[PDB]
Amino acid sequence: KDQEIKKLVDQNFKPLLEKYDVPGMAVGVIQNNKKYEMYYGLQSVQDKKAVNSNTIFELGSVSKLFTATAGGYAKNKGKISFDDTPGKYWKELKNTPIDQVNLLQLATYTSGNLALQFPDEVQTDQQVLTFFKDWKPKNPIGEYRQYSNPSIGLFGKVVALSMNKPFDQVLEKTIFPALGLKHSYVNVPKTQMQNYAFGYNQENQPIRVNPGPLDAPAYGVKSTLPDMLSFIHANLNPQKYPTDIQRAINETHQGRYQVNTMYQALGWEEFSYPATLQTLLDSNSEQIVMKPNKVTAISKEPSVKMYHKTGSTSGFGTYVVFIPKENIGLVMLTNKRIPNEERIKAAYVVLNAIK
Ligand SMILES: *[B@]([O])([C]N1[C]=C([C][N]S(=O)(=O)C2=[C][C]=C([C])[C]=[C]2)N=N1)OP([O])([O])=O
Repeated sequence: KDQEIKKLVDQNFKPLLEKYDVPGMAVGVIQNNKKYEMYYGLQSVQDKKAVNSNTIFELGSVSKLFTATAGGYAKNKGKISFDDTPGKYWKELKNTPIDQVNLLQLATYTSGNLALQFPDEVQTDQQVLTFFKDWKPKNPIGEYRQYSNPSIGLFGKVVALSMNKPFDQVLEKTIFPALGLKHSYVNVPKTQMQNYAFGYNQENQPIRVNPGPLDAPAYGVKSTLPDMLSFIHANLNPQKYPTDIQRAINETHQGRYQVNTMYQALGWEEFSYPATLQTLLDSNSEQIVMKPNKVTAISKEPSVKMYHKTGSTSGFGTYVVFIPKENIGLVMLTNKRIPNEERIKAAYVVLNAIK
């Protein structure tokens, strides 16, 4: 029956390459502790270099899952509390209005006045500090979700301060090794540059992500399909992992609040399983992703849960999804963006057909 996984992935993912003119794709499934890796197309059109198990892709927003894990790790080590405010760690923010927002509210986008992106003019360390010092509340703190790079970027910066190391080193020296990841990076080293895919924009031009303010915690991790399968494996089966990372992983699975059928965990989106296709698609609707939404307390605590997260950079699309009770998960990495709905639907069909 496992002979069907390749066929399902071919039926559901492979057509997206032609449909969206995507040069390269890697799709992985993990089921019952067995990994299946499917590679398509080219990591570099100009070089005619094939996608394979060494290919490094930009994860975009899926990077937020690592930030959340790093936060869970620091919390379980006693380095932070989710009730603390940023000013406890970034001294220059002490006694400023942003110092009334707690770390959980930053991590889960509920400061009430932070948009998807910083302003284009905000670039340097100094401009970032100033942005946060000048910050003033809008909506009541904790009450409205607006998905935000700055919000979780500040979260990540505070996590790093609490661990007395720059955020890149928190991931590369502490979190990635604890997860057993061998080719995951904030900064891809010279010795791996040959493995780094080009991304391709909507005009099919090769592109890679540009440096930006607090980029690393928001959208700055790069990884391979095998490493992302290992990450899903850790999420499905944390028992094998060191206690510290185990608690960190568990921390990311805890739903914090609800927006109808979408529960916001740390980094991860959470849903009741089984979830309808429309539930999973609407989690990435314009309304949820781009606009403020007033949240509620979790009322229905799902007995059986599933989690997902999309990610995009200019030249790359990512989707990761796992379902603990079914012991299954899927990762899709492309070096061109395709609509979220296609990613989510393809994964839905595959995981349902294997279930
Ligand atoms: B995260 O990666 C956060 N995220 C996504 C975006 C949209 N930028 S983009 O989709 O990469 C893009 C770049 C260039 C052009 C012309 C269009 C779109 N900004 N921050 O991803 P999600 O999936 O939204 O959670």
